[PDB]
Amino acid sequence: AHMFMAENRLQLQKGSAEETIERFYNRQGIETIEGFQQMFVTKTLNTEDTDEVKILTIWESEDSFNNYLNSDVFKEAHKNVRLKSDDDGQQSPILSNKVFKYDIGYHYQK
Amino acid sequence: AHMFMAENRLQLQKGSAEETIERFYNRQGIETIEGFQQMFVTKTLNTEDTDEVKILTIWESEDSFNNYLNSDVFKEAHKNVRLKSDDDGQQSPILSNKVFKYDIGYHYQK
Ligand code: HEM
Ligand code: HEM
Ligand SMILES: [C-]#N
Ligand SMILES: [C-]#N
Ligand SMILES: [Mg+2]
Repeated sequence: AHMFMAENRLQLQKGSAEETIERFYNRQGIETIEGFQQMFVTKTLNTEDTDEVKILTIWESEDSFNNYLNSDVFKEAHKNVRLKSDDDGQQSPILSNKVFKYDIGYHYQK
Repeated sequence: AHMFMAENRLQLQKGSAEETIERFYNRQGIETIEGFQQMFVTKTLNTEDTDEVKILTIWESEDSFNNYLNSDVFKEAHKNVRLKSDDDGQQSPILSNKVFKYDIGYHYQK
C-alpha cells in the first residue's frame, strides 16, 4: 500500500510566517490519530511579497487522512482557526489556504 | 537549528509519473551525505494536464543540501538524465524542473 501526503498551502501576510508556525508547536491530538505518521511545517524561501507556510502531513493511506478530516479531534484543533476573509478573521494573517494531495511513490529515511 | 527541505518539481508528460518514479527506487549515494535525513518522491493527484512528480529531501541544514549539490554522488546519479528539450532527449517525458527551498519550522514524527 502506498503512503499518502496532504499539503495545506497557506498564503500569509508578509512577516507573519514565524508567528503562524508557532501555532503548530503544541499538539492537539494528531498523535492519537490512526494512520498519521509525520508532519512538516515549512516556510518557503523566496522573494515574494507574501509569506508561504505549508503543512505537510504523511499518512499510511488516503483513507486515514479522510477519516482524520471527519474526526472530532480535527474539528476541535481547528475551532479557532480563521482566515483574513472570514467575517471574524480580523486578527488572522492567513489570506488563503489550498489543499494538495499526493501519492507517496517512494520513501527513504536514514 | 532548523532543518531544511529542498524540492525538485518535475513537470512530466501526461501518464509518465509512474515510469519516472521507478527511477528513484534505487539509491545512488545521497544516503552517504552528511546531514541527509529523508527523501520522499510524490505524485500529484487529480492532475488533468501534465503529470507532476516532486522529489523532497530533508536535511539537517541548508549547508548539508548545498554540499550534496556539489557532491560526486549527485553528479553520478544525474549523468544520464535528459530533458525532452536536450539534443538527445526527445524520448524523455521530463519537460522541466524547478527547485524550491524551505526552512522546516516544525517537525513531528510519531
Ligand atoms: C487538509 C485539511 C487539514 C489538515 C490535514 C490539517 C492538519 C493540521 C494538523 C495535523 C494540525 C496540528 C493539530 C494537532 O496538533 O493535533 C493543524 C493545526 C492547525 N491548522 Fe490545520 N489542517 C487542515 C485544515 C486547515 C485549514 C483549512 C486551515 C486554515 C488556515 C488550517 C490552519 C491551521 C492552524 C492555524 C493550526 C494551528 C492550530 C491553532 O492555532 O490552534 N488547517 N492542522
Ligand atoms: C537538472 C534537473 C534535474 C532533473 C531533470 C532530475 C531528474 C532526476 C532523475 C530522472 C533521477 C533518477 C536518475 C536515474 O534514472 O538513475 C534523479 C535522481 C535524484 N535526484 Fe534529480 N534531477 C534534477 C536535479 C535534481 C536536484 C536539483 C535535486 C535536489 C534538489 C535532485 C534530487 C535527486 C535525488 C535525491 C535523486 C536520487 C539520488 C540518489 O539516490 O543518490 N535532483 N533526478
Ligand atoms: C493546517 N494546516
Ligand atoms: C530529481 N529529482
Ligand atoms: Mg496518470
